[PDB]
Amino acid sequence: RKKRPEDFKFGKILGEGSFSTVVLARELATSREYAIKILEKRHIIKENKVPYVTRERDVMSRLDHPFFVKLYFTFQDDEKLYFGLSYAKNGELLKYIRKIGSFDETCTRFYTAEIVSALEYLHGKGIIHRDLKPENILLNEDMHIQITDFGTAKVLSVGTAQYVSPELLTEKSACKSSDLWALGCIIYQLVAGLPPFRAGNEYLIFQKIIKLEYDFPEKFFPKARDLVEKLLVLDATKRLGCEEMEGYGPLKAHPFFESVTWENLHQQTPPKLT
Ligand SMILES: COc1cc2ncc3c(N)nc(-c4cncc(OC[C@@H](N)Cc5ccccc5)c4)cc3c2cc1OC
Repeated sequence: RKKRPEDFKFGKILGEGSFSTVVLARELATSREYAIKILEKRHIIKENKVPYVTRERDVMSRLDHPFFVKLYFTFQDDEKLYFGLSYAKNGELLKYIRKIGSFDETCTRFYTAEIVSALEYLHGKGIIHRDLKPENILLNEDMHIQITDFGTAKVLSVGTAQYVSPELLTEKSACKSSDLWALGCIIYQLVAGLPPFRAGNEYLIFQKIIKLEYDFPEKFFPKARDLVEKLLVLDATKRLGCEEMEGYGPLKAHPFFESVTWENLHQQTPPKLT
């Protein structure tokens, strides 16, 4: 039952990283399209990434939720590892952010809610993403979210500069509140069109993060602003959603989510992005 590279018609490259390439592939026997993550074993071994790639596969195996990528199969030849993943026809969220400039209130609320429910599921399994951002949040043919990129994910017993939490720059310590921080950055970015902390280089961005140096544009939705101010908290113990703040209940009960039906989000028809 183990699939082979010969079982597929490989097509365009969807994405490229340091340790992997993601390529569109049509399975010949079924006509099914998969997004196959291809990883060179030699490069992984040379850079000591074996624990990372092992963990990534193990994390993805545990995922059984509509707002996350699914791992359908794995195989390998002499050179390469192949992970068969969900194909998300509409690509990254970042692409839509840049195309329409910024989301209105309805689209912000709906897509924020989908990320919240996804994180609720993820954190309830004791798994932490650690690199949450619009580039890693895909959209399927129905325009529902599909979170991907589990290469730096952590299972409990630095990600991208702009979405890095203060505690990560202090104690070098990562937990659930790091994801919730990144959530606050994403909400801001959906409403404003750009992430909250921006500077000339990485050092200057890190400076702004630890000082909490960011401004809301005047037109920012008041209830969205109020939510962002409760996620972008320097003390990781005081952020909405975290265990010390009594979890996801209070987060979901925030006035910004007033009209949200949380129980069936993935079967609701997504609002048009205009
Ligand atoms: C039509 O457009 C697209 C459709 C797609 N469908 C399914 C996907 C899937 N299951 N996983 C990934 C994915 C898997 N590992 C890591 C990832 O990191 C994204 C970035 N940090 C940079 C990057 C890319 C590739 C490898 C490593 C890092 C992404 C991407 C896609 C995907 C991407 C598409 O366009 C970009």
